[PDB]
Amino acid sequence: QSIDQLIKARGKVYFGVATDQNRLTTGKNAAIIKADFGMVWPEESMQWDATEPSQGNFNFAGADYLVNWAQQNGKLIGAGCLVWHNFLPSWVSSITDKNTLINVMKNHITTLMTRYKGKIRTWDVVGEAFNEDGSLRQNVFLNVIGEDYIPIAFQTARAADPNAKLYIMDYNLDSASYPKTQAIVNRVKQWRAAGVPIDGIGSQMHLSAGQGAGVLQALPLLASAGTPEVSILMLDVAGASPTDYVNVVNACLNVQSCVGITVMGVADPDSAFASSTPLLFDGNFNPKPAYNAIVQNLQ
Repeated sequence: QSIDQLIKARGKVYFGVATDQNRLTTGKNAAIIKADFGMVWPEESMQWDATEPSQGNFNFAGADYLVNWAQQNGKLIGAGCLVWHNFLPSWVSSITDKNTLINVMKNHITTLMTRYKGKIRTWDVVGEAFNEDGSLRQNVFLNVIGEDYIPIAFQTARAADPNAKLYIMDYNLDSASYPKTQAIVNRVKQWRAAGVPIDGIGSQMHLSAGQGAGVLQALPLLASAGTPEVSILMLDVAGASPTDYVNVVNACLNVQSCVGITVMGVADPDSAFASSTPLLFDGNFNPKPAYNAIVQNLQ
C-alpha cells in the first residue's frame, strides 16, 4: 500500500522522497516513487553549484529532468536549497561585500524560482542558518550581508513565485529542549513580525535510533512560530526502527500545520548512510518493517 495515498487519506498533503535524474534512470526507484510517494525533491540538481557554477551562467539539466519527470508522473515538487553553505561554489563564498552578495543571491533565487514558476509546491529558501547553540551560522551570507540576508532572500523568493510555499529548514530541531529548536522558533516569530514571508519551517530529520520520540514535542514547538506550515524533510533513521518512524509519523499527524513528510531516499543501498539501513525500502527495493508499520499506522 502507498504511504502517500494513506497519508493523504488522513488529510495531509504528501509523503515525499528526495531523488534526482541519476536515481530515476536506474534500479527500481522510479517504479517505487510512482507507486508509493506523492512528492519529489531534487537531492542535488537544484543546489547552487549545479545550477549556477559561475556568476550569471545557469544550467538546469538535472533540475529540468526532475521537474519534468514529476509533471509527467503526477507528482508534487519541492525544491531547494536556494541559500545555504552546502553545495555553495567558491565564487560565491569568495564574495566580500554586501551589495554584491545580495545581488548574486537575489539573482540566484529569482532565476531558479522563475524558471519553474507556478509548478513548485515548496522552495527551501534558506537552509541550515543556525548554529547548534541557536546563534546564526556564520556562512558567507551572514558574514557579508548580515542578518538581513534572510529577510531579503524570502522577499525575493515571494516575488519570484508567489504560489510557492517558502521555507526555512534546519537539522537537529528534534528536541523541544534543544537551544537550536527554540532559537529558530524565536527568530522565525520575530522575522514574521518583521514581514519576512516565511511560510514554513522544514525539519531536516536525519535521526539516530531512538530520536523519533523527541519529535513528538519538537514538532509542535516548531509549529508555534506561527508559520502557516511545517514539514519533515530529509527523513531517515539509523536502523529504521518501526518505532522511530511511527513516532515521526504521529508527530506529523498530531501537528495540524504539518503538511507532510519527505524521506531522504527510497532504498537503503542508495542512501549516503546505506550501512545504517535508514530508509523504508531495502536493497532489493522491498518494503521494510518500518514501511509496513507506517502503512499500519495510517490505515
